[PDB]
Amino acid sequence: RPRFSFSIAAREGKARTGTIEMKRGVIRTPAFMPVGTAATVKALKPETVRATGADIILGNTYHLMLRPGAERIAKLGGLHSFMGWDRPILTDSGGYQVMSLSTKQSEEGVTFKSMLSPERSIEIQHLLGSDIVMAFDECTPYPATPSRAASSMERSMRWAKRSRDAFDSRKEQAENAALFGIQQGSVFENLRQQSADALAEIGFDGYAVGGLAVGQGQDEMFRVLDFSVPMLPDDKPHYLMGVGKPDDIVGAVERGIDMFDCVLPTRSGRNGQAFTWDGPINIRNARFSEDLKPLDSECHCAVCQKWSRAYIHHLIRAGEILGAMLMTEHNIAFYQQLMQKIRDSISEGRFSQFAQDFRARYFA
Amino acid sequence: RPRFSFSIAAREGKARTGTIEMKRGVIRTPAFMPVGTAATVKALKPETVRATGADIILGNTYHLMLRPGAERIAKLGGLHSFMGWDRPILTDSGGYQVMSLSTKQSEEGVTFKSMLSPERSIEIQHLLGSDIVMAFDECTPYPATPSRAASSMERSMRWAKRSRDAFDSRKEQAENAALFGIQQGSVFENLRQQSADALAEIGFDGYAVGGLAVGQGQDEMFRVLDFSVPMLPDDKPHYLMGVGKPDDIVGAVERGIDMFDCVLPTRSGRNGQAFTWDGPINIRNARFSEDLKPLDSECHCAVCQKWSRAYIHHLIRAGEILGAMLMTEHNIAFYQQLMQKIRDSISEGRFSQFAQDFRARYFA
Ligand SMILES: NCc1c[nH]c2nc(N)[nH]c(=O)c12
Ligand SMILES: NCc1c[nH]c2nc(N)[nH]c(=O)c12
Ligand SMILES: [Zn+2]
Ligand SMILES: [Zn+2]
Repeated sequence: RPRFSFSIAAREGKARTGTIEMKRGVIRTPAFMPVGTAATVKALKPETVRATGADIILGNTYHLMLRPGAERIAKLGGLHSFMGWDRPILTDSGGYQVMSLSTKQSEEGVTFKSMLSPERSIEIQHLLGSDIVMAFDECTPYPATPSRAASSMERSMRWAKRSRDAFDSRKEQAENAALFGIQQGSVFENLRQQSADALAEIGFDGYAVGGLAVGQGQDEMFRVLDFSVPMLPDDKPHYLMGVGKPDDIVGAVERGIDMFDCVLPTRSGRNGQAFTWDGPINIRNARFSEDLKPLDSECHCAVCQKWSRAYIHHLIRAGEILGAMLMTEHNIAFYQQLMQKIRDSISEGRFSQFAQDFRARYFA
Repeated sequence: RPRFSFSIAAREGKARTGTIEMKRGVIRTPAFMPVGTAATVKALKPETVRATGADIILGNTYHLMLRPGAERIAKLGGLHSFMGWDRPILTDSGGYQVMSLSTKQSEEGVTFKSMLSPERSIEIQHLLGSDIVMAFDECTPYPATPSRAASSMERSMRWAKRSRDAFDSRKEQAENAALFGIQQGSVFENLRQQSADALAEIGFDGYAVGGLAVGQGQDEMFRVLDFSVPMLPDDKPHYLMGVGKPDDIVGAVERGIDMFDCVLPTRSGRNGQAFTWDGPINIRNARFSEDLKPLDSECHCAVCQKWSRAYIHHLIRAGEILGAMLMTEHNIAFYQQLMQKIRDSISEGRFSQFAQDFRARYFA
């Protein structure tokens, strides 16, 4: 199988749909990656994650390097075997969570309490047996001074080269996995340009848009995507990290994004929030106490085929694990169905109408 | 289909194996009933409960009557449709949990804060659409004075008649469900005899042994079963409520018990305890951190087919829901496999050897 082969099947405006072929499977783009925090997509067996339509999941370097530990997972056969997901896994580099969850920053890297460097990040992702390795970056806090944004980005660009070289010098990794670079630059077009320039110069299999969804509202996120995604190599996937709500996803695909990860469907699922085509609902609301309809009237997921709002309402209010299970399965299924609808509509050259139709109904 | 038809296929000593045919399915005996507290077997989809081999599950009158409420569940189509379990459900009467979880006792019944009477218990079980209805009883605290034990039992026997009559006067219920009487009498052979006498006189589809596992160690529980189960009608099922550990189950079947319910496999599963043929293990123990073997080397369950001790160790220590899910599925599967082994061995007239072999290995 191919290491990493991205093919664009169809375009509409800035939107693209296609496939990333990897050794462990095909990723249909635009893709949503369920996040699997500590070697589990919370409340779901991998077979259920797969059943919802996920082609790839996200693993966290930061969390796994602490618990159970990267050497330990490698000893146990790698993350795929450990958690029983045999399809592609993208691992974040730790760059974001080390600052958000732990800290002393330096040129060599970051030292913390719960040294993570580009090299060590790559190595850990190696030990995990990640299929898509993220370069180790610094997710510039928002907002930030232009000079601040610029030296922050420039360090990440230096760390991107280091990541590239560390990755390349590990033959197994280089032959079997992919490496993505992460664009930073905050909300600054010139810094974003600079960063894309550096990344493209170094060369990556894919390019993420880092440092968004970190304080910027949707309007501002979209404005930054409007100029930032065109700076990335067209012929490589574009990954918007940590985004987002269904409408964030639709608008980002309209701006050229091919890949997404977000904790929202899993986390808000556990918290009672179900996504529906008519917008989110909070299943704990007393209005659902005797509602026999499924979470979503159109959803094809197993939850919606079998259980009512009323039942899931009861479960979540009772703090029952099955409630978290069913809410999560539905929300991830919903997200996957959204992605499918997105892919099909771009394929068919009716994505613009879809986005419009989606938005009308979702916000109504 | 039959309302309630119990057939004994094979005997060995006091042990029996056979089948209870009901409208919603066949129950193979000796049977273990997973407990489904608030309309869910914790951490398991009903399809998974079924996959483990459960033929019937237990529902709680007390919990459901408070949340979401019996009228409400009936309005929503009954407990089976609500929770998506279409096979038999045995509902406890509330007699035990009203005292243990809530209280003022009287002849008419019990009034509490979180009036439950025999009639109201039956009615609620009716609204739930229970297949096996338990008479409303009083689970005599242990230990207790003989006079105390005796008036407690005598009230339950009066409540048993009331339960019988309430059940019978509801034609739908009488035609489609079964009613079990509950023997009390504490640890007193004469009171147990009295109680069996009263129950048999009233007449039930099945007879439970109530008031055990409530302070009595195994030796004492077994001593009480030694004289109490022979007092029950042979031709009806014998249900030991709230029991128990695998070895409790084996010894109780050796004493004539046909049915069991216990929260142990689910609750201790969530708590890190896995049952294995070599005894329970606490998967949180550091010794399992790199153990690639399944929870149990012989277990046929899906968990043991796919995930290692090491992984489940990690999940449970991380407080991950999937950990609770996999631990529970395995433990319920284990219990079901135990019951199957019990049934097969009685069928084959090698149950005595099995019990011996089971015990040797389990306690070793
Ligand atoms: N939303 C921004 C973001 C999410 N995850 C991230 N991971 C990394 N390494 N860098 C980033 O900027 C981000
Ligand atoms: N272990 C005793 C027991 C468990 N569940 C019970 N439910 C009822 N109604 N009565 C009882 O005595 C018991
Ligand atoms: Zn659904
Ligand atoms: Zn197992």
